[PDB]
Amino acid sequence: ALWSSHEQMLAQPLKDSDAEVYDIIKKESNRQRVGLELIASENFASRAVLEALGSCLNNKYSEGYPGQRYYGGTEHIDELETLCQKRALQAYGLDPQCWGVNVQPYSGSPANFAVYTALVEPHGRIMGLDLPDGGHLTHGFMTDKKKISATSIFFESMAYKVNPDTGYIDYDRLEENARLFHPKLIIAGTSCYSRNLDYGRLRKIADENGAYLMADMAHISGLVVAGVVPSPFEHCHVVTTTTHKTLRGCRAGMIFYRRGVRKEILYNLESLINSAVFPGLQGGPHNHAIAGVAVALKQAMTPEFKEYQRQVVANCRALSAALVELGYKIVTGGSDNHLILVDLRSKGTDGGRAEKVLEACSIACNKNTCPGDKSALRPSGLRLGTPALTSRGLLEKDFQKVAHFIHRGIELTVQIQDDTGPRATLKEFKEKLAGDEKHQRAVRALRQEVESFAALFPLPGLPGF
Amino acid sequence: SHEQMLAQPLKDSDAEVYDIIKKESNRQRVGLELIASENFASRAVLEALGSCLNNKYSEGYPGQRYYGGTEHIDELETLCQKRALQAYGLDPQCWGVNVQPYSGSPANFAVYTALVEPHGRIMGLDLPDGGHLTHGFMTDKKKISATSIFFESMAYKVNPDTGYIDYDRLEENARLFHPKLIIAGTSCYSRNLDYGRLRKIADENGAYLMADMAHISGLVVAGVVPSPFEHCHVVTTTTHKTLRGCRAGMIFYRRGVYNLESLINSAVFPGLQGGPHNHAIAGVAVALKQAMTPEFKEYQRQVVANCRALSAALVELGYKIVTGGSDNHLILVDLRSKGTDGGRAEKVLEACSIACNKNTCPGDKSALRPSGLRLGTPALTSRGLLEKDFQKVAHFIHRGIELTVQIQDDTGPRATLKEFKEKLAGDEKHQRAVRALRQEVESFAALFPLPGLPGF
Amino acid sequence: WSSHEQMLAQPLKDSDAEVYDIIKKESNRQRVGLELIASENFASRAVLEALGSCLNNKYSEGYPGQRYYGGTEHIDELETLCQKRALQAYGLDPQCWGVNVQPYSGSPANFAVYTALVEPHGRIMGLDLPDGGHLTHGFMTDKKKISATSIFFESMAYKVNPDTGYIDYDRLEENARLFHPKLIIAGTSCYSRNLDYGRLRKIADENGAYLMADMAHISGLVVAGVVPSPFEHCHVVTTTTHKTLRGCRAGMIFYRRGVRSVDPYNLESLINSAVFPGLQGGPHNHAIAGVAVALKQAMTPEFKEYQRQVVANCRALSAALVELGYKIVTGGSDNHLILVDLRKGTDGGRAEKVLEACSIACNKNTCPGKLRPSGLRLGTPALTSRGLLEKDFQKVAHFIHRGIELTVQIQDDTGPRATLKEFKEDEKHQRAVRALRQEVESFAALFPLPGLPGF
Amino acid sequence: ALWSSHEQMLAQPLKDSDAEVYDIIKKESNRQRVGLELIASENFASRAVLEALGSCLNNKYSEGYPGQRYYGGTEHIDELETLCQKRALQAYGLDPQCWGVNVQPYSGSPANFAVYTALVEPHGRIMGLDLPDGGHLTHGFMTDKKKISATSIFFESMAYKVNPDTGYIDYDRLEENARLFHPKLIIAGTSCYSRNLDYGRLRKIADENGAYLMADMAHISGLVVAGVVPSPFEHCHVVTTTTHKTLRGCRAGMIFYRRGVRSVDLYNLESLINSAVFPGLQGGPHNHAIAGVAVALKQAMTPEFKEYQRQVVANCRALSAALVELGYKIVTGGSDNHLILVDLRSKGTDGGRAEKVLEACSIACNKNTCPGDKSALRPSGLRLGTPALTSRGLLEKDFQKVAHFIHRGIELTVQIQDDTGPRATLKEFKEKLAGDEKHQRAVRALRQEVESFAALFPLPGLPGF
Ligand SMILES: Nc1nc2c(c(=O)[nH]1)N(C=O)[C@@H](CNc1ccc(C(=O)N[C@@H](CCC(=O)N[C@@H](CCC(=O)N[C@@H](CCC(=O)O)C(=O)O)C(=O)O)C(=O)O)cc1)CN2
Ligand SMILES: Nc1nc2c(c(=O)[nH]1)N(C=O)[C@@H](CNc1ccc(C(=O)N[C@@H](CCC(=O)N[C@@H](CCC(=O)N[C@@H](CCC(=O)O)C(=O)O)C(=O)O)C(=O)O)cc1)CN2
Ligand SMILES: *[C@H](NCC(=O)O)c1c(COP(=O)(O)O)cnc(C)c1O
Ligand SMILES: *Cc1c(COP(=O)(O)O)cnc(C)c1O
Ligand SMILES: *Cc1c(COP(=O)(O)O)cnc(C)c1O
Repeated sequence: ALWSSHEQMLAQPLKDSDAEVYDIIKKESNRQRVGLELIASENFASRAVLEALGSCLNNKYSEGYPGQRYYGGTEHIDELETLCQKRALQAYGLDPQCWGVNVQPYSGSPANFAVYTALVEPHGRIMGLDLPDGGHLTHGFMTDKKKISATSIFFESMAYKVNPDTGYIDYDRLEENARLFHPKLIIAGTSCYSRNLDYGRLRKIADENGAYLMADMAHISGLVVAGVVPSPFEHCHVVTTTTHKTLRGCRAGMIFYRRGVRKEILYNLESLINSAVFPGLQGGPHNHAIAGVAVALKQAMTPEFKEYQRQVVANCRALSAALVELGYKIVTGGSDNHLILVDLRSKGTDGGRAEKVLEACSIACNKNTCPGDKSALRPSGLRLGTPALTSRGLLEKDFQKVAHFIHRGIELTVQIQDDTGPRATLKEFKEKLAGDEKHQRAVRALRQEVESFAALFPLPGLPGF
Repeated sequence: SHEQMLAQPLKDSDAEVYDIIKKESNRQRVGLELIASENFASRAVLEALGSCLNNKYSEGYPGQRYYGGTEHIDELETLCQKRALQAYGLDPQCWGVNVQPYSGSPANFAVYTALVEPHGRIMGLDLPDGGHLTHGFMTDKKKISATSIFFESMAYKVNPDTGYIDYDRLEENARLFHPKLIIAGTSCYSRNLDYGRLRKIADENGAYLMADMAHISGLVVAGVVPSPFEHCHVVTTTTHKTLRGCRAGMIFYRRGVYNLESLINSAVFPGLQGGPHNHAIAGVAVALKQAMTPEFKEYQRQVVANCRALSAALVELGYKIVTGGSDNHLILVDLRSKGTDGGRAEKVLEACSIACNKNTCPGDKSALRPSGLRLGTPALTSRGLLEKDFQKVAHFIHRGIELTVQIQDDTGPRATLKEFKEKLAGDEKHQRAVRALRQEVESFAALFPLPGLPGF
Repeated sequence: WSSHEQMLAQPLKDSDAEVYDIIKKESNRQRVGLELIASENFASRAVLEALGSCLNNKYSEGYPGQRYYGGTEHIDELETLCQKRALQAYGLDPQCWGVNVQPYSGSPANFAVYTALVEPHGRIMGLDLPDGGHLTHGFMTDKKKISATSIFFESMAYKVNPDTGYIDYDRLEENARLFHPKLIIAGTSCYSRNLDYGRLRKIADENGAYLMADMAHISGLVVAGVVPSPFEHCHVVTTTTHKTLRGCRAGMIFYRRGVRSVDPYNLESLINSAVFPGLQGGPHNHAIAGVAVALKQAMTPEFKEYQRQVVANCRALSAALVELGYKIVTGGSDNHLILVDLRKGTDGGRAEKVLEACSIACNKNTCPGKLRPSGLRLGTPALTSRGLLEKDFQKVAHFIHRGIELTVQIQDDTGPRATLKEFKEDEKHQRAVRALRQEVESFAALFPLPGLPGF
Repeated sequence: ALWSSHEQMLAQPLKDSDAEVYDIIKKESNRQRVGLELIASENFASRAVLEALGSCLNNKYSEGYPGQRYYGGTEHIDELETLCQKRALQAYGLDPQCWGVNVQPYSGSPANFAVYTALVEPHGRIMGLDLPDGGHLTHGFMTDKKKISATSIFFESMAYKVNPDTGYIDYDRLEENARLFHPKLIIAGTSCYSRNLDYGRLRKIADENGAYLMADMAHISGLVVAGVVPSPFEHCHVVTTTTHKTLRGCRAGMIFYRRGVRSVDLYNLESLINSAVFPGLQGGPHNHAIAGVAVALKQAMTPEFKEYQRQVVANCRALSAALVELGYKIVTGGSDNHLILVDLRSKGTDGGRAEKVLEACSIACNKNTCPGDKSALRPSGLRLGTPALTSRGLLEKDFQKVAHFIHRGIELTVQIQDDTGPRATLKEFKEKLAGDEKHQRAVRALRQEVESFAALFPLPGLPGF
């Protein structure tokens, strides 16, 4: 009686099949185009990458690995996953006899948890940079009464902090505490840290306690491939990372691991990690995303990419320099990478407040706590990254105009705080910011300008989509 | 290097990947895709996956985000939840839903974390009886599944003489094990589950009754099988398979009197996941809207019609169908009913371009000799195949099996089936037959449309 | 203040009149009563004499040959001697069996074995409590875990057929395939029958699990060969040193030595390491001494006859209550005890209280499926150590019988909403309680009370 | 067998029922009489106590508690357990409105484990003084590859150390680490520490992390009752202890706990601790031992006992002073209690060697590492306690002659180490002490004068057995 319209329902372009969702995608693209994206974890994926996501690769189930699958008809997915692993090892200049890699993790958090499952039995001890000091949830997060992060729930985690007076990680206190905590694995990775990680030192600390040194290069993965920051692959046993962010691919994760001699006493990391990801934690691999990651890896090895990362770091340096010239304090004085933590205290306000004033001006960036911050209830900083805007073509001069936009945003934030009063609440702040001509007026002007400037730049991706 | 490759198309930026995708699209077109868990996503859905939604981080939930600029992602995730609850005819005052799970397995593990603390006891169908890894799975050594590592799982089996679940033995064993949660869901079970009974057993032990409708999610939306939302406290599911969307998962939960919402939500984040995959959420949304169309409803009826026809055909051809038949989209064929196993069959059928996988089957020689083949109809039905067509498919599979009992008898009974794969290889005689059959199968499958983008 | 040396020497009778009276009042209580609690016995004078030796003063952490303190020469003779006698008493070969005699009690011994062979969260399988299992074999509810074995380990129980009172070895065999136990327990606290160790062994091997026997209740029966030995099939056998072995309170852990499935057993190191530096501290040498003394007495002919008599009495008692129309689970017993199903129209919950008021000691048992104990467990070791024979145990059966008539009596006068109420016996009852108590105590005083004089 | 032989076997005095054993006992008593017992954990139980152990109380099964038993006929055991709890709460000057106590623990280690089980679920975090610094196994013990103490096996333990330069506990580092470890319970108790514990400071640290402060007064329990050292019952939520050692009772343990309002409202320790001991971990109580503990408690409240404890501390002060006058170094310079940790390094040897030379001279005492000691194997010190010998009546003068005996012991230990050859060690040392004349003749001489003097003092007990 039917089955006639059915064929086309599964054939029409998104625009007609569902106007609502399509309308949402179009307003998102406009939003991304006129705004100044400064969130350190954001970037814009190339057309080639996005083009792969929508392929028929979405349809195939390939549980297992090349050579050892559970389904039939994986010949092409096998070339794909294999090809992707080749490029992944290549992109980071790794030798196949000394390194192996898994490309099925669904995202960044899944990769980390998989490595914990494979090498750290349940309740095994894990050590990672404390959250308020730039750490990531997946590195463990708990309070004096509740285990929040799943890494803290299924395992025993204890954090190491950074020196409150330098913003640097306290390798000395980590070394000492590792002897009392007996970690099975130590994490070398940050989410809001503007400096390089002393992997060499961390490696010795691990070896002293027989622990594994796992690096989480999610934020600097792209910087590493381009050689603008030391590689973690020269000290760590395992390296996990997201494939988006500075690597500029689609969302997914990878787990790199050592192979060979640690021929007396060998690395049995491959078997574990692989079994952990499957049949351990994941099910069918998302081949379409694996393709996207593959495409990204190939672009990542081009000189244009190395060029891009070069510029990403230069821009952070210009931004970092301009805000300083304007009197803003930068945690640890500056950066070695794509981001910087601005301690808004030097201006008499917090990132909790600036977060809002700036967002209303189409300048995206998120609040974050600086060393010593009394409460996470009122974070003294703002994290700023350059990958996104640099993928847009902005150069040093441009980022200097950005620093000024951000600056004005902070002044309004302070101007408004003058009214609310010191003891004023955060709810009261948004209230006063939301209901006041003097302010709303300024917000209309700033926003206008910020957007005007953004509109002057291209926006990578499926054309206006 | 003032070059901007951020725009050059895939066909130019990466010919290698481009080829693999082209070769995969042709492979999918000329083959008879019978794997029960596969389907072909619509073009609209795939289109969404490549949108700019890929670029936004929106950790948390609408109303409660950690980032700024989520106005549109909020409208999306919210829209998706509306459609999810709608598709299954659920009342928002009684049901809530989380649409951030990255896949099917992540969704289950999230529910376990939220409702079953570590080491909590879970009960699910034993895998060899059609259960899924994520429902727990272990041995006398390295527990394969993570659900079996961070939790204490004990399985319930199906009657070996009927292929049916032994709800009686589960009821008794639940009194000794004290499960905190019981799973109602299958990966290879041709029948409807007695949710009502499973509900009565959960309550008897204060346990939660979690349904995993991943395999019949599409069947359920179109009302071709009873709904699990009628008895269960929680229902999780993939968004692909019979729902025909992109890969992702969802978690439905009860609201009223009951704080499953808080836990589940906190479990997915900041518990187990990070940034939501908005582009995939969009894809699931698009699929949900198509799932509520009449065209979808008929498609599902057809999917089930085809399964019966196929089942019937293989039966008329003397093949053993576990429990005699099916109420859904799949059937477990008991090999050995022709004198062979799905272990080798999967390999030859595969060489003939007929895709389907072997399956543990009730007890059998577990992993050593899967006395069965699982066959599903969603994928081919999305292609338009009707009963008559599936009748011809049954014959193609049949011939595949005859060519299997063949190479087997021609293979030493010591069965170095780890070379059988090699005896299929090179041996021009079998490779000859493989081609003869493969030819006919591809000619026949090309007669039907391949959903998705163009020849991409 | 200018003394103290006086105090250290003064007899307890002077130093503590309160405790002394308690001891005397407890000794008289034990003398005039009919002790039927299956887990109770009367230690000999020799044993009790050892408990008060100077052995109480030495710390000897570790083992003979490998101590952490100095001056253990004599404690080393002791522990070693005790181990020799322990293996001997059960006719075991040192090349095949080894033993650890430091466990503080029965429950500590089991927990030590679990810790040594079953890492945390390891699965253990044991007889369900209501079916005669012991707490230490795991015990939990739909809601919470009551036993530590159930808290630091994942336990699943196996039940006894509700229609026969017999263990369902079939359902255990099947369930063991789904649960994957790392260790299965062969032992009971209230089961009148012999366990099928051979079958239990065939089931452990099928799952690669260990077969641990808990012979606490029949330890004495085993030494005298009045019941099959668990050392014929089990990898490990734990046990109390009191109960039917008639020693002081303490536990032991026997283990296999040699090769399990060699083809070109290290239970010793593990268990030993588990007891120390694992779970315990300083051994209780004075108690080890008391266990040694009891083991030597356990190998005498006088002990063997005693055990035969213990079983003879149980049969007689069982038979008598049967002829009295009482329900004995599984119809009878192969050992020292029997589970009486008070159905007579009452329960062991209230029975225990009245019989207790009549000076007939025995506790309520959790018969096969209700906080509402349905039966009464009765043991003969204690009274038999007193010299009672069949004829005497026949008169005991009647004393108990009358006790039940006075019980099943107040239950009609009761609520039926019993509870703290029923714990009221009015004089119409107190008078009877006294009439029966007299008759019991007078008969009870016809027999010798082993051990040191109650004064 | 004639039931008269059976009835008599159960009636014969030990001397006749078992010769081997009765003979062992007799040789042990002789040994204890002629030797100088200096091991800090050793003491001599009174006759009254031992007399209680052998009572018929051995026979009764009384699972549960007074008022709520599982067996019938506990009338007298109920007076006993109740009586014992009254005295336990009394001896320490505790008010029943604020404190309760369980007297069924079989020993010291069982009491601690019971408290962990009741208040700290499995894998809960526990913090205790590191073993090498004077901690006890039950407070947790593990290495960088294996959990040894059961406390470390069924729970997550992390230790807090003492300052290597003072021998004092580092309350500052504990405070800091507690914030990263999030302990659920902190242990205030030592096995080899000559100083008082800052319970008030530890209590604040617990409260800062919502943790319970558990004190383990096994070593100073008797000192506390007599008030010669501050009481732990002033700051701790729970106090566990052995009943032997300085309390001079039979082997057993007790668990004291708070009752009433913690600050909430209230304290919920009673139900848990009691449920943990049973049906949790233990079975039938050892009533005969509970009686012994009761008798000891009554003696513990006499003025003779308080007199004894003062003398115990006075003797440690004389002994400590004498060894110092002879040039021996005492960790932390001295002691506030019954023991002292001598750092044999000042003489060029170790407690591993002195342990043996001194034991062969009938002078009992055990080796023990001193702060900083280069990873055990060769522990620098010797622990020395005075309870045992003081219960024997030794006074200041006497303990000065002991110091001299010990001194000579060390010289021999070094005279032979002179033949040793610095590098040649361990198994070789003993081979020389027990293999060449001059020394043996030296040992025979010393030993003799040691035993003679020892035979000049009484020996608490059954007057011979
Ligand atoms: N009912 C049902 N069907 C389903 C699923 C499901 O969850 N349930 N799946 C989900 O949606 C897919 C299958 N997924 C599975 C993935 C892993 C394991 C598993 O048992 N894992 C172990 C042991 C297997 C094992 O090692 N196998 C044998 C033979 C080797 C092997 O690969 N065997 C093949 C061929 C079988 C044969 O002919 O021997 C096999 O399929 O088992 C061994 O001892 O080494 C592992 O090591 O990964 C099982 C099923 C498809 N069909
Ligand atoms: N087969 C057998 N017989 C044996 C033993 C054995 O191990 N096995 N024993 C060894 O050699 C002795 C008995 N020892 C026992 C010790 C504890 C429990 C027990 O069930 N444990 C807890 C449960 C509490 C419990 O879970 N509480 C519930 C209510 C259940 C319950 O029974 N309620 C009341 C009792 C009824 C009443 O008076 O109201 C209660 O206060 O516990 C809760 O509300 O939290 C207890 O305290 O009774 C049973 C027997 C003698 N006979
Ligand atoms: C006992 N002493 C050990 C020592 O160092 O000499 C002890 C105990 C254990 O008691 P036990 O009867 O179980 O052997 C527990 N806790 C402490 C602090 C000490 O000191
Ligand atoms: C396929 C399936 C899953 C898991 O799906 P993935 O996204 O591949 O993890 C979960 N449950 C059931 C019942 C399934 O059939
Ligand atoms: C009595 C008994 C125990 C425990 O003995 P306790 O010394 O009181 O802890 C253990 N197991 C069984 C089978 C028992 O009968």
